[PDB]
Amino acid sequence: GSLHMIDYKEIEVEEVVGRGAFGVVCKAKWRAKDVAIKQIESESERKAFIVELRQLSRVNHPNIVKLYGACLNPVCLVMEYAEGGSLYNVLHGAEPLPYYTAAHAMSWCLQCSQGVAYLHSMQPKALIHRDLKPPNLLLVAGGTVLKICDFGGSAAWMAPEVFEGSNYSEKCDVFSWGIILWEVITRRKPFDEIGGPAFRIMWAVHNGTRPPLIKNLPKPIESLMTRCWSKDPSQRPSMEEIVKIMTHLMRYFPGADEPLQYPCQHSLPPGEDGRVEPYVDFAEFYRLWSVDHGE
Ligand SMILES: Nc1ncc(-c2cnn(C3CCNCC3)c2)c2cc(-c3cccc4ccsc34)oc12
Repeated sequence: GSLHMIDYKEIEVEEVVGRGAFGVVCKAKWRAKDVAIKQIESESERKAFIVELRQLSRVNHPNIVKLYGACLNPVCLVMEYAEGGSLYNVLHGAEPLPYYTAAHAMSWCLQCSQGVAYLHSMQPKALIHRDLKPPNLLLVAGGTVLKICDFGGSAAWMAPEVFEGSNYSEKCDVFSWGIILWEVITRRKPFDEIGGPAFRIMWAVHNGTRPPLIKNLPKPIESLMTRCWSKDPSQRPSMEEIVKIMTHLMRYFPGADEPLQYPCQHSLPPGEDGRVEPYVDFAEFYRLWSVDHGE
């Protein structure tokens, strides 16, 4: 239907907690709850907030941040406080990082595709994310439930047709999603080795460069991953196809519901040979798979 009204004086604003694509997001409280709000940096970016609100009023899905309300006091949005921060932090952030498992890796990606597919299926016209990357993916329920935010995006995750200002579509989000699958399995910043300014990744990716292949990555996941990387957007699978495939694969990745609670001391062997090592472990997957099939 449509969104709630929340005057700014009812909100109890606390510290900043991750600047978005254009605005700025902060921790806050509202009516005996924990809440996160975003406000305009300058008045010049008022236009986007009006476009954002009409979209977010329509969206309602478990893998998308639940908007509570808004106002035009200092004009702001009011969301659910994701206790676990962004996925980017979990993967690459502060000194003590959480241990996670292959089950978590796939669960997150599955949940992300469920959200993106909800947006792709939207009527009367589809919503393309464009800016799809871990800093925009948030985690709740002890790191178990993943949620998307910020619609309407560094080069590392951008599909190559977006660089060249060409007639892109929903398939660019699929490319991004492919990169994230590599990122969570390996726990590596994609194209970190290239470095330099953004245009050097864009050149590299535009010429064919993709992240390295992962050692002992099951073929089913490898082919899905590499198909999402297709230079040709039409050769990439729909997000609805990815949701189906991932769902099926989750049978061989039990224990996704276990909260993150174990510390992790990680060297992460930098020596990029031909391939790289996964951070997660696929032994349990091969085991369970072998039980269903032959090998
Ligand atoms: N709704 C949110 N709740 C909590 C956090 C959050 C992020 N970090 N932390 C804490 C977690 C506990 N430890 C300290 C950091 C909480 C965040 C971050 C964002 C966000 C980031 C980038 C773009 C956009 C666009 C709309 S919302 C949003 O939204 C958040």
